[PDB]
Amino acid sequence: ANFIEKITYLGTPAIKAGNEHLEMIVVPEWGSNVISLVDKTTNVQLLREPETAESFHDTPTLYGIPILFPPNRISDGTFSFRGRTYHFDINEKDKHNHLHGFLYHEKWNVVTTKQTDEGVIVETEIDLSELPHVQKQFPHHAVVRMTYTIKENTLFKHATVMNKGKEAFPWGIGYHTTFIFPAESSLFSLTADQQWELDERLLPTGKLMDVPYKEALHEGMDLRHKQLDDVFLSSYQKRGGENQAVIYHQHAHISIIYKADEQFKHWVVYNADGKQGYLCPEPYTWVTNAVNLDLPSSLTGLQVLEPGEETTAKSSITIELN
Repeated sequence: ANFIEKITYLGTPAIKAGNEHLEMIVVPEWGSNVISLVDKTTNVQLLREPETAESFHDTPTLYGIPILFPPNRISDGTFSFRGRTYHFDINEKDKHNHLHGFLYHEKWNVVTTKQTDEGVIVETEIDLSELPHVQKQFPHHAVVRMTYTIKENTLFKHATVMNKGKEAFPWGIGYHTTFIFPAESSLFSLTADQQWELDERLLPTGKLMDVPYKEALHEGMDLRHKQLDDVFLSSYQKRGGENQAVIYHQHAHISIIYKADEQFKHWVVYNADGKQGYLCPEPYTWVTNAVNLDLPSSLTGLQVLEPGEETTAKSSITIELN
Protein backbone atom coordinates (compact mmCIF):
# COMPACT_ATOMS: atom_id res chain seq x y z
CA ALA A 1 0.00 0.00 0.00
CA ASN A 2 1.29 3.45 -0.88
CA PHE A 3 0.23 7.07 -1.11
CA ILE A 4 0.93 10.48 -2.55
CA GLU A 5 -0.21 13.60 -0.68
CA LYS A 6 0.20 17.25 -1.65
CA ILE A 7 1.45 19.32 1.29
CA THR A 8 2.99 22.67 2.20
CA TYR A 9 6.57 22.52 3.51
CA LEU A 10 7.84 25.68 5.20
CA GLY A 11 5.45 27.71 3.01
CA THR A 12 6.33 25.96 -0.28
CA PRO A 13 4.31 23.31 -2.25
CA ALA A 14 5.74 19.84 -1.88
CA ILE A 15 4.88 16.22 -2.40
CA LYS A 16 4.81 13.62 0.31
CA ALA A 17 4.92 10.04 -0.89
CA GLY A 18 5.55 6.62 0.63
CA ASN A 19 4.48 3.20 1.77
CA GLU A 20 4.29 1.40 5.11
CA HIS A 21 8.14 1.45 5.47
CA LEU A 22 9.37 4.83 4.23
CA GLU A 23 8.02 8.31 3.56
CA MET A 24 9.75 11.10 1.58
CA ILE A 25 8.92 14.71 0.88
CA VAL A 26 10.25 16.27 -2.31
CA VAL A 27 10.10 20.02 -2.90
CA PRO A 28 10.10 20.70 -6.66
CA GLU A 29 10.50 24.48 -6.35
CA TRP A 30 13.61 23.90 -4.20
CA GLY A 31 15.84 22.21 -6.85
CA SER A 32 13.68 19.09 -6.53
CA ASN A 33 15.24 18.52 -3.12
CA VAL A 34 14.17 15.41 -1.21
CA ILE A 35 14.03 17.36 2.03
CA SER A 36 12.73 14.60 4.32
CA LEU A 37 13.10 10.83 4.46
CA VAL A 38 11.39 9.03 7.34
CA ASP A 39 11.68 5.45 8.46
CA LYS A 40 8.10 4.57 9.46
CA THR A 41 8.60 1.62 11.79
CA THR A 42 11.10 3.48 14.06
CA ASN A 43 9.54 6.85 13.13
CA VAL A 44 13.05 8.37 12.70
CA GLN A 45 13.96 11.27 10.35
CA LEU A 46 17.08 10.31 8.31
CA LEU A 47 17.85 13.63 6.56
CA ARG A 48 18.90 17.00 7.96
CA GLU A 49 15.89 19.36 7.53
CA PRO A 50 15.99 23.16 7.60
CA GLU A 51 14.60 25.13 10.58
CA THR A 52 13.10 27.78 8.33
CA ALA A 53 12.61 28.59 4.68
CA GLU A 54 15.24 31.27 4.99
CA SER A 55 17.85 28.97 6.51
CA PHE A 56 17.37 26.63 3.50
CA HIS A 57 17.86 29.46 1.01
CA ASP A 58 20.96 30.37 2.99
CA THR A 59 22.57 26.93 2.46
CA PRO A 60 20.45 24.97 -0.11
CA THR A 61 23.14 22.30 -0.55
CA LEU A 62 23.26 21.41 3.17
CA TYR A 63 19.78 19.93 3.72
CA GLY A 64 17.97 16.96 2.29
CA ILE A 65 19.20 15.60 -1.08
CA PRO A 66 20.47 18.59 -3.16
CA ILE A 67 21.15 17.92 -6.92
CA LEU A 68 24.65 18.88 -8.13
CA PHE A 69 24.74 19.20 -11.96
CA PRO A 70 27.68 19.32 -12.35
CA PRO A 71 28.95 18.47 -8.84
CA ASN A 72 31.63 20.31 -6.86
CA ARG A 73 34.33 22.63 -8.23
CA ILE A 74 35.38 23.87 -11.70
CA SER A 75 38.57 25.98 -11.43
CA ASP A 76 37.90 29.59 -12.40
CA GLY A 77 34.55 28.36 -13.67
CA THR A 78 36.41 27.64 -16.93
CA PHE A 79 37.09 24.61 -19.13
CA SER A 80 37.15 23.61 -22.77
CA PHE A 81 35.29 20.78 -24.51
CA ARG A 82 36.03 19.74 -28.08
CA GLY A 83 37.78 23.07 -28.88
CA ARG A 84 35.15 25.29 -27.26
CA THR A 85 35.73 27.36 -24.06
CA TYR A 86 33.03 27.70 -21.33
CA HIS A 87 32.73 30.20 -18.45
CA PHE A 88 30.47 29.27 -15.52
CA ASP A 89 29.73 31.80 -12.68
CA ILE A 90 32.41 31.95 -10.00
CA ASN A 91 30.17 31.61 -6.90
CA GLU A 92 33.00 30.35 -4.60
CA LYS A 93 35.06 33.54 -4.42
CA ASP A 94 37.81 32.75 -1.95
CA LYS A 95 38.84 29.66 -3.94
CA HIS A 96 37.96 31.19 -7.33
CA ASN A 97 35.73 28.37 -8.46
CA HIS A 98 32.35 27.61 -9.86
CA LEU A 99 30.71 25.37 -7.25
CA HIS A 100 27.84 22.88 -7.36
CA GLY A 101 26.32 23.51 -10.76
CA PHE A 102 23.04 24.81 -12.04
CA LEU A 103 20.05 23.05 -10.48
CA TYR A 104 19.92 22.99 -6.64
CA HIS A 105 18.22 26.42 -6.51
CA GLU A 106 15.90 26.30 -9.53
CA LYS A 107 12.19 25.30 -9.92
CA TRP A 108 11.63 21.81 -11.31
CA ASN A 109 8.26 20.65 -12.71
CA VAL A 110 6.46 17.49 -11.57
CA VAL A 111 6.06 15.60 -14.78
CA THR A 112 4.29 12.51 -13.44
CA THR A 113 3.42 10.26 -10.55
CA LYS A 114 2.52 6.58 -10.67
CA GLN A 115 1.37 4.06 -8.05
CA THR A 116 1.05 0.27 -8.32
CA ASP A 117 1.98 -2.86 -6.37
CA GLU A 118 5.55 -2.12 -7.47
CA GLY A 119 5.64 1.08 -5.40
CA VAL A 120 5.12 4.78 -5.74
CA ILE A 121 6.92 6.94 -8.32
CA VAL A 122 7.38 10.71 -8.39
CA GLU A 123 9.14 12.23 -11.43
CA THR A 124 10.48 15.79 -11.63
CA GLU A 125 12.21 17.49 -14.54
CA ILE A 126 14.02 20.63 -15.57
CA ASP A 127 14.92 21.82 -19.04
CA LEU A 128 18.09 23.97 -18.91
CA SER A 129 17.14 25.60 -22.25
CA GLU A 130 14.36 27.35 -20.36
CA LEU A 131 16.85 29.03 -17.93
CA PRO A 132 18.27 32.13 -19.65
CA HIS A 133 21.15 32.71 -17.17
CA VAL A 134 22.17 29.03 -17.31
CA GLN A 135 22.16 29.26 -21.16
CA LYS A 136 24.63 32.18 -21.07
CA GLN A 137 26.99 29.82 -19.18
CA PHE A 138 26.13 26.47 -20.82
CA PRO A 139 24.37 27.01 -24.20
CA HIS A 140 23.09 23.44 -24.56
CA HIS A 141 19.70 21.83 -24.45
CA ALA A 142 20.29 19.52 -21.53
CA VAL A 143 17.21 18.16 -19.76
CA VAL A 144 17.38 16.35 -16.41
CA ARG A 145 14.60 14.14 -15.11
CA MET A 146 14.57 12.60 -11.59
CA THR A 147 12.69 9.39 -11.03
CA TYR A 148 12.05 8.70 -7.34
CA THR A 149 10.59 5.26 -6.48
CA ILE A 150 9.73 3.96 -3.04
CA LYS A 151 9.37 0.18 -3.02
CA GLU A 152 9.57 -1.86 0.17
CA ASN A 153 12.44 -0.38 2.33
CA THR A 154 14.26 1.46 -0.49
CA LEU A 155 14.13 4.91 -2.05
CA PHE A 156 15.42 4.60 -5.65
CA LYS A 157 16.67 7.90 -7.04
CA HIS A 158 17.49 7.84 -10.82
CA ALA A 159 18.65 10.71 -12.93
CA THR A 160 18.06 10.64 -16.68
CA VAL A 161 20.14 13.23 -18.59
CA MET A 162 19.09 14.11 -22.16
CA ASN A 163 20.66 16.04 -25.00
CA LYS A 164 17.73 17.58 -26.84
CA GLY A 165 20.04 20.04 -28.67
CA LYS A 166 22.22 20.24 -31.79
CA GLU A 167 25.68 19.77 -30.24
CA ALA A 168 27.39 17.31 -27.85
CA PHE A 169 28.05 18.27 -24.20
CA PRO A 170 29.93 16.80 -21.24
CA TRP A 171 28.00 16.17 -18.04
CA GLY A 172 28.27 14.76 -14.53
CA ILE A 173 25.86 14.64 -11.61
CA GLY A 174 26.17 14.20 -7.85
CA TYR A 175 24.03 14.51 -4.75
CA HIS A 176 24.81 16.49 -1.63
CA THR A 177 22.72 14.11 0.47
CA THR A 178 22.82 15.34 4.10
CA PHE A 179 22.08 12.65 6.69
CA ILE A 180 21.59 13.19 10.41
CA PHE A 181 24.84 11.85 12.00
CA PRO A 182 25.23 12.01 15.79
CA ALA A 183 28.98 11.95 16.22
CA GLU A 184 28.90 10.00 19.45
CA SER A 185 26.81 7.04 18.36
CA SER A 186 26.82 6.63 14.55
CA LEU A 187 29.21 4.67 12.31
CA PHE A 188 30.19 5.21 8.67
CA SER A 189 31.61 2.88 6.02
CA LEU A 190 32.59 3.55 2.36
CA THR A 191 33.74 1.33 -0.54
CA ALA A 192 36.99 3.19 -1.29
CA ASP A 193 40.75 2.39 -1.05
CA GLN A 194 42.13 5.62 -2.60
CA GLN A 195 41.37 9.33 -2.60
CA TRP A 196 42.29 12.28 -4.78
CA GLU A 197 45.02 14.59 -3.59
CA LEU A 198 43.62 18.15 -3.38
CA ASP A 199 45.29 21.53 -3.41
CA GLU A 200 44.45 24.56 -1.29
CA ARG A 201 41.54 25.40 -3.67
CA LEU A 202 40.07 21.91 -3.11
CA LEU A 203 40.95 20.95 -6.70
CA PRO A 204 42.55 17.61 -7.60
CA THR A 205 46.29 17.74 -8.33
CA GLY A 206 45.77 14.64 -10.50
CA LYS A 207 47.41 12.22 -8.05
CA LEU A 208 45.74 9.41 -6.08
CA MET A 209 46.84 8.35 -2.58
CA ASP A 210 45.99 5.40 -0.39
CA VAL A 211 43.50 5.91 2.41
CA PRO A 212 45.67 4.77 5.40
CA TYR A 213 42.60 3.90 7.55
CA LYS A 214 40.94 2.09 4.63
CA GLU A 215 40.23 -1.10 6.72
CA ALA A 216 38.29 0.83 9.35
CA LEU A 217 36.56 2.79 6.52
CA HIS A 218 35.41 -0.46 4.90
CA GLU A 219 34.18 -1.98 8.15
CA GLY A 220 32.44 0.92 9.79
CA MET A 221 34.16 3.60 11.83
CA ASP A 222 33.29 6.51 14.11
CA LEU A 223 34.06 10.06 12.90
CA ARG A 224 34.76 11.72 16.28
CA HIS A 225 37.60 14.24 15.87
CA LYS A 226 37.72 13.75 12.09
CA GLN A 227 36.94 16.63 9.74
CA LEU A 228 36.21 15.46 6.23
CA ASP A 229 35.92 17.24 2.96
CA ASP A 230 37.51 14.46 0.97
CA VAL A 231 37.20 13.20 -2.64
CA PHE A 232 37.38 9.36 -2.45
CA LEU A 233 37.67 7.10 -5.48
CA SER A 234 35.11 4.27 -5.39
CA SER A 235 36.92 0.92 -5.19
CA TYR A 236 34.37 -0.58 -7.62
CA GLN A 237 36.19 0.27 -10.87
CA LYS A 238 39.35 -1.61 -9.65
CA ARG A 239 38.11 -4.29 -7.24
CA GLY A 240 34.41 -4.83 -8.08
CA GLY A 241 32.14 -5.75 -5.14
CA GLU A 242 29.82 -3.01 -3.87
CA ASN A 243 29.67 0.74 -4.46
CA GLN A 244 28.09 2.27 -1.38
CA ALA A 245 28.25 4.35 1.75
CA VAL A 246 26.70 2.92 4.95
CA ILE A 247 25.54 4.89 8.03
CA TYR A 248 24.71 2.88 11.17
CA HIS A 249 22.69 4.48 14.01
CA GLN A 250 23.61 2.59 17.14
CA HIS A 251 20.56 3.39 19.27
CA ALA A 252 17.64 2.50 17.02
CA HIS A 253 19.78 -0.12 15.13
CA ILE A 254 19.13 1.40 11.72
CA SER A 255 21.44 0.79 8.70
CA ILE A 256 21.20 3.31 5.86
CA ILE A 257 22.69 1.65 2.75
CA TYR A 258 23.32 4.29 0.06
CA LYS A 259 24.20 2.34 -3.16
CA ALA A 260 25.22 3.92 -6.50
CA ASP A 261 25.74 2.32 -9.91
CA GLU A 262 29.03 2.01 -11.83
CA GLN A 263 28.85 5.57 -13.20
CA PHE A 264 29.22 6.91 -9.69
CA LYS A 265 33.02 6.77 -9.59
CA HIS A 266 33.74 9.06 -6.69
CA TRP A 267 32.39 9.89 -3.24
CA VAL A 268 32.89 13.22 -1.53
CA VAL A 269 32.47 12.91 2.26
CA TYR A 270 31.84 16.22 4.05
CA ASN A 271 31.01 16.87 7.75
CA ALA A 272 32.09 20.54 8.16
CA ASP A 273 33.81 20.70 11.61
CA GLY A 274 32.31 17.41 12.80
CA LYS A 275 30.21 19.18 15.49
CA GLN A 276 27.22 20.01 13.29
CA GLY A 277 25.45 16.69 13.78
CA TYR A 278 25.36 15.79 10.08
CA LEU A 279 27.27 13.84 7.33
CA CYS A 280 27.14 14.21 3.54
CA PRO A 281 28.39 11.04 1.65
CA GLU A 282 28.06 12.48 -1.85
CA PRO A 283 28.23 10.07 -4.83
CA TYR A 284 29.47 11.78 -8.03
CA THR A 285 29.63 10.51 -11.59
CA TRP A 286 32.67 12.65 -12.15
CA VAL A 287 35.54 13.85 -10.00
CA THR A 288 35.88 17.46 -8.89
CA ASN A 289 37.10 19.55 -11.88
CA ALA A 290 36.87 16.52 -14.22
CA VAL A 291 36.42 18.84 -17.18
CA ASN A 292 39.98 20.11 -16.72
CA LEU A 293 41.85 16.85 -16.20
CA ASP A 294 43.79 15.20 -19.01
CA LEU A 295 43.10 11.69 -17.58
CA PRO A 296 41.07 8.79 -18.97
CA SER A 297 37.32 8.92 -18.72
CA SER A 298 37.29 5.49 -16.98
CA LEU A 299 39.05 7.32 -14.10
CA THR A 300 37.57 10.83 -14.07
CA GLY A 301 34.08 9.59 -14.94
CA LEU A 302 33.53 12.38 -17.49
CA GLN A 303 30.61 11.52 -19.74
CA VAL A 304 29.39 13.00 -23.04
CA LEU A 305 25.94 13.04 -24.61
CA GLU A 306 25.74 13.42 -28.41
CA PRO A 307 22.59 15.10 -29.86
CA GLY A 308 19.54 12.88 -29.21
CA GLU A 309 21.25 10.68 -26.61
CA GLU A 310 20.23 9.98 -23.00
CA THR A 311 21.78 8.35 -19.97
CA THR A 312 20.28 7.15 -16.70
CA ALA A 313 22.54 7.12 -13.61
CA LYS A 314 21.16 5.04 -10.74
CA SER A 315 21.42 5.24 -6.93
CA SER A 316 19.29 4.20 -4.02
CA ILE A 317 18.88 4.48 -0.19
CA THR A 318 17.75 1.33 1.64
CA ILE A 319 16.74 1.43 5.27
CA GLU A 320 17.45 -1.82 7.11
CA LEU A 321 16.23 -2.55 10.62
CA ASN A 322 18.76 -4.70 12.50
